[PDB]
Amino acid sequence: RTSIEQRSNAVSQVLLGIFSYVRWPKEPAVLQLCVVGPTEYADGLLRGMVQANGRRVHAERRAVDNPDLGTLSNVIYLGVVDERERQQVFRSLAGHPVLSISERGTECSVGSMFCLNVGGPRITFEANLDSIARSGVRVHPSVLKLAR
Amino acid sequence: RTSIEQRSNAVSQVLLGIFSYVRWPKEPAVLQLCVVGPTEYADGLLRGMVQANGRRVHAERRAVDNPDLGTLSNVIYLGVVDERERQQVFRSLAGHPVLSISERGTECSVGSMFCLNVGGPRITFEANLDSIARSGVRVHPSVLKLARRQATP
Repeated sequence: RTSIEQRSNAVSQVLLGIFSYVRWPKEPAVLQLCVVGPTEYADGLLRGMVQANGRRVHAERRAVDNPDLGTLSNVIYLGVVDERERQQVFRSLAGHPVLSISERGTECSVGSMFCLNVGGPRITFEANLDSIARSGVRVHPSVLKLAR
Repeated sequence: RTSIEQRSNAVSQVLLGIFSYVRWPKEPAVLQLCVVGPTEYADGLLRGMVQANGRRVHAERRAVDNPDLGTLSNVIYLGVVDERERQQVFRSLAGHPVLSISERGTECSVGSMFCLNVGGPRITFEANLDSIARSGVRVHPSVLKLARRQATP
C-alpha cells in the first residue's frame, strides 16, 4: 500500500495518541469527529477509530460553512481552508468544547490547537498553547512532550 | 444546500459520465484512477467504481510529487495544489494518455482537462481544449452535453 495510505494510517495513530491526553467536560459515549475541508490524510480517520478505553470514534465529513460545526463535533480535523473559511469555522467552534487539529500547519499560531506536519520520515505536530487554553477541553500537559 | 456525502456521490456519477466520452489508445482491463492532493469530494471515487460496460475503476490516493503519476494512472482527480505542485503533476503527465479532472474550477487554466464546480444545486464542469488536445486520449465533444444539462435548472 502506498505512502499516502501509510501516512494516513500513522495520522490515525497519532490522533488517537493526542486524544488520550484530552478530556471533555461531559464525556460522550461516542466521540464525534468531523473532517472539514480538503484533506490528503483523513481516509483512515473516516473508516472509524476506537480508543484504548473502548470508546468508538465516529468520523464524517462536514462542510466548511456548516453553522453547527461546534455542536456537531467533539473533534474537528481541519483541512485546507482560506482565511475567511478558517475564521468562519472557528466562530462556529467558539464556546464549545472542541479539540481542533489541522492537517497542515507551518505557523500553528492561529486556529487549531494542534497542527500536524505529516511530511518527512515521521509525523510531527506543533501545539498552540493559546488555542489550547480557549478551547473548552482539558489538555493534559504531558502531550506537549509529544510535540515537536 | 447540498451535503458533502450528497456532493461526493454525485461527483462519482459525473465522473462516470465524463469517462464515457473518453477513449484510451490502449484500453486497460481496469481503469486506474489516482487521487492527488487534498480533496473534499473524492470519498465516493475511492470506494472504486464500475463503468456501464462493467470495466472496474480502481481508485487510490498518491503523493503530489510522485514522478510516475503519468504511468501509474489512466485518470487523475486533482485536488488542492500550489503553483509548484501543480507544475510537478502536469509535467509527470506529459506524453502519457491521461484524463485529468480537478475538484475545483480554477485549474482549467493550468493543465487540467476538466474542472468541477461542486457548489450550487448541481455539479457542473468546464473544460480546456489545449489540455485535451495534448492529453493523448480521445475526448468526444458530446461530453459538453453533460456539462450544459448539469448547468441547467
